[PDB]
Amino acid sequence: MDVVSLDKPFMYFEEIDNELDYEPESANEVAKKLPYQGQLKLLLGELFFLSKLQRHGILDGATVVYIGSAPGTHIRYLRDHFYNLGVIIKWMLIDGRHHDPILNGLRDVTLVTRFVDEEYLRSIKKQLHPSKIILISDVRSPSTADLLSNYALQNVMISILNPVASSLKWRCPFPDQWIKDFYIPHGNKMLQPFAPSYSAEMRLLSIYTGENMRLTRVTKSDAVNYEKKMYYLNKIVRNKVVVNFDYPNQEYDYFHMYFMLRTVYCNKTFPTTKAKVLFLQQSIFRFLNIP
Amino acid sequence: MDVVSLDKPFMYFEEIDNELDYEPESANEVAKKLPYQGQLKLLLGELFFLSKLQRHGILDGATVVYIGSAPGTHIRYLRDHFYNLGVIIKWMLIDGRHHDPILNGLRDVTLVTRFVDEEYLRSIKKQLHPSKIILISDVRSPSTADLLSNYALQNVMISILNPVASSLKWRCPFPDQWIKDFYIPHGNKMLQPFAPSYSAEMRLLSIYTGENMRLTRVTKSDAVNYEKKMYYLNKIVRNKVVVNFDYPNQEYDYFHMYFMLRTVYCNKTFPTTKAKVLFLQQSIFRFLNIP
Ligand SMILES: Nc1ncnc2c1ncn2[C@@H]1O[C@H](CSCC[C@H](N)C(=O)O)[C@@H](O)[C@H]1O
Ligand SMILES: Nc1ncnc2c1ncn2[C@@H]1O[C@H](CSCC[C@H](N)C(=O)O)[C@@H](O)[C@H]1O
Repeated sequence: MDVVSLDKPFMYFEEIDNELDYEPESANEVAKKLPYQGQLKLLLGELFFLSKLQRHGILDGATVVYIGSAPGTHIRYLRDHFYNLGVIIKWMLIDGRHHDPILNGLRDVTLVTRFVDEEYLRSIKKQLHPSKIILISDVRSPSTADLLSNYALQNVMISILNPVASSLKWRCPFPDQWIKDFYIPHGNKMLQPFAPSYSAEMRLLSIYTGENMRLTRVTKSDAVNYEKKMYYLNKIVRNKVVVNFDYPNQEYDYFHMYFMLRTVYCNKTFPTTKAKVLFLQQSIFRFLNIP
Repeated sequence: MDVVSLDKPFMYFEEIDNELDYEPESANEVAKKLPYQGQLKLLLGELFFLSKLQRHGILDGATVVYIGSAPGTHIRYLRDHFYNLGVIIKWMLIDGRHHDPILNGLRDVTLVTRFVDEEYLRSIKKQLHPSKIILISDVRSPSTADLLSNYALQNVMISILNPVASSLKWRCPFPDQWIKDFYIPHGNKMLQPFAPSYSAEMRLLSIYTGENMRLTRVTKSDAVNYEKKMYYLNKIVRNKVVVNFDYPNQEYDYFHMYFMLRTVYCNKTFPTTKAKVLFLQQSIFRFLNIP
């Protein structure tokens, strides 16, 4: 067995303290080991992001504009969690595909079947006015050309919507498929437990202060670094059994999930963080029908 | 006579401490009172900007890419000034129009007759590599649509060229002709002595640290402020005779010119700042054939 003792898991990209040469054969390896693993991946990251905003007092009264939301099964859980905590939020889910019917019939949630373009972004901005907007983007085109186009759309979402905070999908294109350097918004590069086995995708979390928008350039050399750090995390780290983690499941991803879930607020009072987490995880797995 | 005592002139937009309702009749007022006033306006601002970079140690060894440089008569003075100070700089002047023949025959200055597009920007970036670039932009299309397009080109100049510093033309569109909010790079809004009588144009000066690029949003309310502050400066301030300014010409623009020129480095040693400034001004006026 692949055992180890860890104090904490890597929460952000910057924390990854080692790298490995990406082995292209890894793309043939089993990408997922849990049913509905993708909805779980999204649910944990968005619960993490939103709980943070609540902590900063910027969630209540906001309209959450989620682009690339369909099917959105896991979003039903997110909505219920904050709704039951008393937080007042309007959800606007936009995708060209249809949403899971469990999302219908909620006065606080608007479903839109539209592929967004800059022009459409302008109209919903005028229509949302004057509510404070929190943007969550998970749009999908993929080629380096596809990626760049997605990142270009995400930056236009921020400039037109002018959100108070944002969570953006972020996967650096492969250095060997580099087209040109580009800019992404400045934010925390949140690592994702239950991401596919060899995925180099993270979520870019930003909170907007003042009327400024800080961007950061991404070069091919950055692309090489992303690839090696993420490869090391996926191949080595995520395959560890954290033996000093006293929890029903000790695999790295559960240890990592524990640290995100410990930041989530509940109405129920627990004697320990472990009890709250086991509770939230049990709850999340039951909702998603994950054994 | 319109007299006053001033400690210093307004050097930056932010310093303007008063406003006035813009009177559209001002557009019919004499815009210039000096021959070649526009070359003088540009020369002082660029001497100011470049001397700053020299002071920060980022001028020497840089390639200055000036887009919208033609005719560029005043640029001959700038080039000579730094060349004679021993600073090593390459100049690359690009415009679709032709440059003043006084700019030919200098091994350190390359003249290009081309209207720049993003694609062309990419090629010169690859060709300049690996020199450090200092961008100066004075491109001209004007409608609010024209302005926006110019500002859009200027931001693309920064992302492709990735300069260590930049001076960009900046005039906020009129609030009553607003089209949409947009972003300009963050920088100092340098005020311009000898700008046309009622011009609201300033120069945006930025120095790029790290791999970050900070932008700032400009809204219609900002547009109203720009208009009123600049109108107050033009109508009231620039029409003052600074009587406590012991200098051959006491008009505000000369008082303002004095503060920019006092920051310029010379080989010659002077007993006072006043002597250096009178010298630089005499020199500048003789070069431009201004009486
Ligand atoms: N321009 C656009 N506007 C809206 N959705 C878009 C888009 N282009 C792509 N997308 C959407 O991006 C999605 C990526 S998969 C997203 C899954 C979703 N985040 C979840 O909660 O289940 C697809 O459903 C796709 O239609
Ligand atoms: N795409 C582009 N590339 C190059 N120059 C451009 C441009 N579009 C406009 N311009 C130029 O912008 C200039 C504005 S007037 C500039 C005067 C100049 N700064 C001086 O030193 O004298 C014009 O000469 C015009 O041709």
